[PDB]
Amino acid sequence: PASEEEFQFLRCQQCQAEAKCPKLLPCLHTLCSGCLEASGMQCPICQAPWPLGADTPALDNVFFESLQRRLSVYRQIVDAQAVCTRCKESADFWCFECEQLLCAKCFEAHQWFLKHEARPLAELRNQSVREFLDGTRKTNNIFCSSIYCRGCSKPLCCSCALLDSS
Amino acid sequence: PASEEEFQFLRCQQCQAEAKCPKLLPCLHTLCSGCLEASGMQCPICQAPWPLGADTPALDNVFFESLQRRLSVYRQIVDAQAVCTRCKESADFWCFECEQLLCAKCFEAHQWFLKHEARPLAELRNQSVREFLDGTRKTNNIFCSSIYCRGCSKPLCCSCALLDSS
Repeated sequence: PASEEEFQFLRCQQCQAEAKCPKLLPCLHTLCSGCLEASGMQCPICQAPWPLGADTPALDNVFFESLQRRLSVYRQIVDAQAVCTRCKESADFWCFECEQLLCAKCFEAHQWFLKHEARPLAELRNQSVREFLDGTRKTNNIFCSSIYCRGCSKPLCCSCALLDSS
Repeated sequence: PASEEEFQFLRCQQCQAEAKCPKLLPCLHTLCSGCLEASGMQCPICQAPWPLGADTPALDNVFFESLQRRLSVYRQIVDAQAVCTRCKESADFWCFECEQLLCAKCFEAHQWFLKHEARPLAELRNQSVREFLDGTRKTNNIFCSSIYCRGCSKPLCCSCALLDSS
């Protein structure tokens, strides 16, 4: 399994992320990428350590999709698509062209902001970089209501400067 | 000519750059990308408006290769390779794997800093994004003596914060 090694690089749990440690975050402190996953980013409930189940490997909660959006921010600035890593990731059935979201409402929000960051099927198959460059230059949009952040719920080029910690 | 349109996007003159205007620069003010090309970035000589010839379309001067390095910074953070745009760009004969430099000494410097940002032939042919992601995560190096800047002549993740204007 060639592309299977892409996540074995970190033994990721049904997710994909190239950076083992973000140099900055909207949360309190920079730590191992799994630290904010081991315990919810902003969830004060006893479910924050996901004793009942984690959302990123399988949809569990809307607030725990904050982790999904956190990973999706990095995948938006530069996309380490899990589909190329794992074409079986299409089991979600690809409701929309943007990755690292679920329940169709984060997708609908990316649409509301006309800020899809769509990874087309041609991009999912990893055969081109022209569309990648297009999406990259589009990372800085000129419309609103640059890339989404749930805390403020608005496009922000890098909410790391905000330190939202919603 | 499919890939020929990539530079016709801006009618570029024997060069490649996706951003028609950098949102920030090490120079004085943000302007059209051609403004700093019409007149040298830091050259006070009467040759700054390249009446004798421009360096970016064809090697003319070492100080005018500051433009080459400026474009190469953007192409390093995200690479709009002219080779995919124009496979004839290999006429340089590909002395080394990094693009947007000449005279082999900027290349030797990228090597000195163990900071090649090499675009392998597999990447030149535009068939993969895994090596791109590798080089991207390597954009932030852990060695020195992150990406080169001639003014200080040292790796800088974004010399825009420095406003070098050497």
